[PDB]
Amino acid sequence: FITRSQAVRKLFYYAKDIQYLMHKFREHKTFARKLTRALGRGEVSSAKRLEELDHIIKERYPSFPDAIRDIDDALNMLFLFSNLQVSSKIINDAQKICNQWLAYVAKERLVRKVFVSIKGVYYQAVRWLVP
RNA sequence: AAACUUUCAACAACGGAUCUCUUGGUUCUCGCAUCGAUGAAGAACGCAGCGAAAUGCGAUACGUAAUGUGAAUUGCAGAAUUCCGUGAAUCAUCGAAUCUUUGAACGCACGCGCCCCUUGCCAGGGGGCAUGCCUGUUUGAGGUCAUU
Repeated sequence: FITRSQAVRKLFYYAKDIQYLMHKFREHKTFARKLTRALGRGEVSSAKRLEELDHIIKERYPSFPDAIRDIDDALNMLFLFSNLQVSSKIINDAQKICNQWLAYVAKERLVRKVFVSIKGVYYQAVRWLVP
C-alpha cells in the first residue's frame, strides 16, 4: 500500500481509491509573482487591474441530512470564531452566520435540551456549543 | 538367293518453320501536378465455401459506410426475391470507417519498462511515452540593479 507521504508527494491509503483522485489553488500561486512584478514596476494601476467549496461539499455530503455528521464540529468552530491572525472581516462573517442560524432556530424554536457549563452553554436541536 | 548397305513414290512419328490474328511492346504528340509522423515506398503473416498465379482486403479482413444503375454471379455447390423494390453486382462512383507485425519506424535494448483507465491482493478492457528544432504556459538555479 502507498504510504501517506508517498501518496501526497505523487498527487496508508488504498491505491485503488486514491490514484483516480489525483484530478485553482495551484494556479493562484501565479498571482503572488504577478504582484511582485507589479511592485517592481513601481506602478499600482496594473496591480489593481490584476486584483480586479461547492464541489467538495456535494461529494462529502451528497444529501442535506449527511451534513449533520460534521455539523457538530462546524458549529463548534463557527461559534468559537464568533467570540474570538484572523482578519476582522472573517470574525464578522462568522458572527453573522451564527446570528442568522440562531435567528432561524428561534423562528422555528427547534430546541430540546440545554446545559449551562464551564466550557459553555450547551444546546440541542443536533448538539452545538457556544462559549 | 535370303538377309543387309544405298536412291526414290506413298503411308506412319518429331518441331512448330511458312500463312492469319492479338487485352503486347516501342516511338511521336497533348492536359495537369497527385507521396509521408493525421504514419510514404517496401517486406512478412492471414481473409473467398471450394484456390496455383494476379488483384483486392486487415480479426469490421477477394471487405465495412454512403450515392448511381436497376434483377444478378457463374469453373462447381450454395443464395434467394416479394425482383412494381431504400435493392442482389467479384458493377460503377467513392467524400465515411476498419486499417494485423515490421518498415523514415517512433517505450528501453542488443527480450522488454511507465501514465491512464476501467468491468470484476490481482487482472481483462482503451490510447500513448523515439530524436533535431519554432511559438506559448509551468517550475527550479545562477550575473547585474534597486533595499532607511
